[PDB]
Amino acid sequence: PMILGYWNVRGLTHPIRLLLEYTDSSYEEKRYAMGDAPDYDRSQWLNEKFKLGLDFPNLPYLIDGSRKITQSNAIMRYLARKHHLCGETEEERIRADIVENQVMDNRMQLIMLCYNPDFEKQKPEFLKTIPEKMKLYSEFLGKRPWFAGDKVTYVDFLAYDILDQYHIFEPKCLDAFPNLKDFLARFEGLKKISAYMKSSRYLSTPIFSKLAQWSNK
Amino acid sequence: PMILGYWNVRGLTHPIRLLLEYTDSSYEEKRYAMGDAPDYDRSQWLNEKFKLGLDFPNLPYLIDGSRKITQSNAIMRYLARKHHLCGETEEERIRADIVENQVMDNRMQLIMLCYNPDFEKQKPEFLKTIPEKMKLYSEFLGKRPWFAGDKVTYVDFLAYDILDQYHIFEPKCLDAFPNLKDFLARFEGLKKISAYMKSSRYLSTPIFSKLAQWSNK
Ligand SMILES: N[C@@H](CCC(=O)N[C@@H](CS[C@@H]1c2ccccc2-c2ccccc2[C@H]1O)C(=O)NCC(=O)O)C(=O)O
Ligand SMILES: N[C@@H](CCC(=O)N[C@@H](CS[C@@H]1c2ccccc2-c2ccccc2[C@H]1O)C(=O)NCC(=O)O)C(=O)O
Repeated sequence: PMILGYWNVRGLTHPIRLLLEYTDSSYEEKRYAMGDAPDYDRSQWLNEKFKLGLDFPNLPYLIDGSRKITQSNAIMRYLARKHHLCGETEEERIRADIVENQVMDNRMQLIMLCYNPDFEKQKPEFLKTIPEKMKLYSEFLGKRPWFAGDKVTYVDFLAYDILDQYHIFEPKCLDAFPNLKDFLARFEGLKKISAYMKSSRYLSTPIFSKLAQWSNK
Repeated sequence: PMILGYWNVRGLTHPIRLLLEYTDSSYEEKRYAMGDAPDYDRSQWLNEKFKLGLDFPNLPYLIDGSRKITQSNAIMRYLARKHHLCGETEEERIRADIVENQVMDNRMQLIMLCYNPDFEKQKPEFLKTIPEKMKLYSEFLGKRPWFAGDKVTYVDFLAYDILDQYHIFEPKCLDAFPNLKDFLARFEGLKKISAYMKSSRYLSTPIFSKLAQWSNK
C-alpha cells in the first residue's frame, strides 16, 4: 500500500485521510511523534527526513511505490487525478484552483495564530476577522452542493477541513451561513465518510499539537 | 481584453506579467496604490475591492471576459491551460504540483522575514538556511532543462521569480549550483522573454515596497 507520513496530529492531513478513505485507497500511515516541550523534539523525523528519497523532503508525504510526493496540495492533486476528482470543466477547474489556494491562506492564518506565543492578546482581534472569512466561502458556494459545482471534487475535502476547523475554533462562526452548515452535513453524509469519521483510528482533532497556543494536546 | 489588478509592486505579479507576455496576452492593467508610512493606505483597492464581482476579493486579479480569477496560482494555472503550459504526463504534473507549492512556501518565508519588525536580527539566522533551500531546487532540477521536464511550463515562471529573488538577497546563494545559474540564464533567454525584459514596461524590482524591512522602495 502507499505510505502517508505525518506528525501525530490532524493537520494538513485531515483532507488527505478523508480523501483516501473516500476513494477506498489502500494505505498505511507513518506517524511521527514529536518530542515534548520544551524540546518539541523532531529527531524521529529529522533522522530520516533525507533518507526517504523525497524530492523536497517534508511532512506530510505520500509514497505510492516509486511515486514519492510532498506538498499537501500536491498529494491531493495526485490522488484527485488518480480517482478523477478534478474539475471537469474550465469553470470547475478555476473554482477548484481558487478554492485550493484560498483554503491554504485561511488555514495558514489560523495556524499562525494558534502558534503565536502572544495568543490571548490577538485571540480576540483575530476573531474579529472570521465572519468575513466565512462570508467569503458562503457567497462563493452560493447554492451549489459542492465547491466546484455539482460534482464533488478534491477541494471539497480542503473546504470541509477548513470550515470544520474554524467552527471548532469559533463555534458560532457558521450560524449566519446556513449554506455552509448544509455543506458540512452533505460532506459528512458521503457514505464512506460517516464510518471513517466514527472510527477509532479517526482523530477529528487536533490539527495542532503540543507547540500550540490553543490546543497544545 | 483581459485586465490585471495588482499593487504598484512586483511581488506575486512578476510571474504573471512574465507569462502574460510570453503567451502574447493582450491585457490592460489596473494598478492600485499602497498608502505610505505609516498609513499604508489602500482606499481605492478597498473602495472597490468589493465591486468587481470577484469570488475571493484579492490582489492580484485577472479578468478575462466572463472570467474572474483571484489567487496568483490559479491565475497562473488558468493562463497555463489556455496556452498549454501545464505538465503533459503524470510525471510532469507531479513535478509541477510540487514546485508550485514549494515556490510559494519559500516566497512566504522570505516575505515574512522582510516584513518582520525584528528583521535585522532574524536575517543572519535566515541566511543560514539558503544553501539548503537552494540545494533542493538544484537536485530536484538535476539535469533537466526545465523544472517539470523537457519543456517550459508555468512552474518555470514561478521558479525563476523566486530564484531570481533569493539571488538578489544572497548574491552568492547560487555559486554552488550551476544548473540553477543556467536555468536563470536560460529562462532569461527565451525570445519572448528577453524581448519583454528589454522593454520599457518591465519592472524587476522590488518584490516588496514600503513596509518591507528589506527592499522598502
Ligand atoms: N506547504 C507544505 C507545508 C508543510 C509543513 O510545513 N510541514 C510541517 C508540518 S505542518 C506544520 C506543523 C508542524 C508540527 C506540528 C503541527 C503542524 C501543523 C498542523 C496543522 C497545520 C499546519 C502545521 C504546521 O505548523 C513540518 O513539520 N515539516 C517537516 C519539516 O519541515 O522537516 C504542505 O502543504 O505540505
Ligand atoms: N494567496 C494570494 C495572496 C493575495 C494577497 O495576499 N494579496 C495582498 C497583497 S499581496 C501580499 C502583500 C501585502 C502587503 C505587503 C506585501 C505583500 C507581498 C509582497 C510580495 C509578495 C507577496 C505579498 C503578499 O504577502 C493584498 O493586498 N490583497 C488584497 C487585500 O488585502 O484585500 C495569492 O497568491 O493570490
